[PDB]
Amino acid sequence: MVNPTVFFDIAVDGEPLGRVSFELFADKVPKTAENFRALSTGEKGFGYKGSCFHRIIPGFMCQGGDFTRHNGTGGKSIYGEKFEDENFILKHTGPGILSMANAGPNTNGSQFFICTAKTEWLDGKHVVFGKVKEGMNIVEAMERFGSRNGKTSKKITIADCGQLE
Ligand SMILES: CCCN(Cc1ccc(N)cc1)C(=O)NCC(=O)OCC
Repeated sequence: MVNPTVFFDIAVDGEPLGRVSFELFADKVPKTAENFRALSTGEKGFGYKGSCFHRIIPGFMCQGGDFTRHNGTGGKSIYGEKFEDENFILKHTGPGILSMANAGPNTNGSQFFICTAKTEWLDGKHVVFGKVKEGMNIVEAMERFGSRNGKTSKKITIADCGQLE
């Protein structure tokens, strides 16, 4: 019944910054929520722990989840390399929205982004599946290490991640 919660412990050039937690909307997008949850716990033997936010654009979003190529060209889901767009019920309404990155229709893997602005033009193209619950202040701190082209000025990593009770 209850939507699961996951956390990321963020580091900046290896130095701890803080925690971001997310509510995953399993009630509306169970398949997509389950992929992110499982990648966050690492229970399939692969996932987000140790990966980086490779693209951060202030006033837009923070993108991560590429644990196979580390640069925005890789990643894989718990269902295989790719899976379908589950639905587009939820919209990109503002800062804190958690949504899947993709390379065309039905190409979800492991890459995701956290919005730092309303990104309405992505509605119906990227599957929204969660939101920041606590630590939007930490997301805003991460965002300051981005740039217009997305290259980060320090290495922004998920030092630890998992599921909260
Ligand atoms: C041709 C670029 C596709 N990629 C990289 C990507 C590669 C594989 C997967 N599974 C997801 C994204 C993208 O990052 N596309 C843009 C995007 O998703 O932005 C969200 C705000």
